[PDB]
Amino acid sequence: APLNAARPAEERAALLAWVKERLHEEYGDQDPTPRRDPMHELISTILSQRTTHADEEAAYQELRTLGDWDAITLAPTDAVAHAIRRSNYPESKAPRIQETLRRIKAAPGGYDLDFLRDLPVKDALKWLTDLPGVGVKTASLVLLFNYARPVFPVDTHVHRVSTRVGVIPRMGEQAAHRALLALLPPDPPYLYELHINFLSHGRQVCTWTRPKCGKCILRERCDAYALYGDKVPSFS
Ligand code: SF4
Ligand SMILES: [Mg+2]
Ligand SMILES: [Mg+2]
Repeated sequence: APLNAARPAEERAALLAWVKERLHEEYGDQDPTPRRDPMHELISTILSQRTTHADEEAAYQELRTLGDWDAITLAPTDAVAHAIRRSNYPESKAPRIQETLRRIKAAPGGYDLDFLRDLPVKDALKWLTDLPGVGVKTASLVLLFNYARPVFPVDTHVHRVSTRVGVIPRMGEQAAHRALLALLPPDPPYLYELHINFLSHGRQVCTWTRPKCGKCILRERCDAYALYGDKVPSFS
């Protein structure tokens, strides 16, 4: 009885489809994601590095007391750094923020990302990942949620559950974006549902340490449980 992670890609694709339907039954349309507008998501992402969620939100709102995006680009960089002093390493984040705001404005439209809607997906991804402090996960999240493009964001919860089950073998988070999207239909609502139900599952059941496999609807087809039973180790 071979592990899932060794099976042909067409079999691991069918497995991920079975996972998708079981997780939909458990969580329906619960949505734990912040669901921000694009500009807010990008800047929050930059602020979030090595920073708690509470610290991130406070730093963002404090940033916005400096004014609209125009004033923030024009503000002295020391003034920005002081505004975001609740987040970690404010001095290094202050200019990544201004850089990104400057590049956004220069693009067609104002402080808007609506031009991305009409670009080829690969090009749209690249434009976003080129932005300072923006990774492939946030780039994918913005494109899927805000502009309904067929890309699939892989956060720590999606990575952990899909690797434990054995949909993919062990690999880095960025490579897992390529690998998991290759197993999925180009269907944005389908991708969104799968993303958020993974989030709910990783938070409530398939946790970082001591997962609750006895309460898990995926148990009978999970590689990690087959290997370790009740003693699945912590994910890394
Ligand atoms: S059986 Fe355990 S390790 Fe496997 S997906 Fe469920 S909670 Fe995670
Ligand atoms: Mg613009
Ligand atoms: Mg980048």
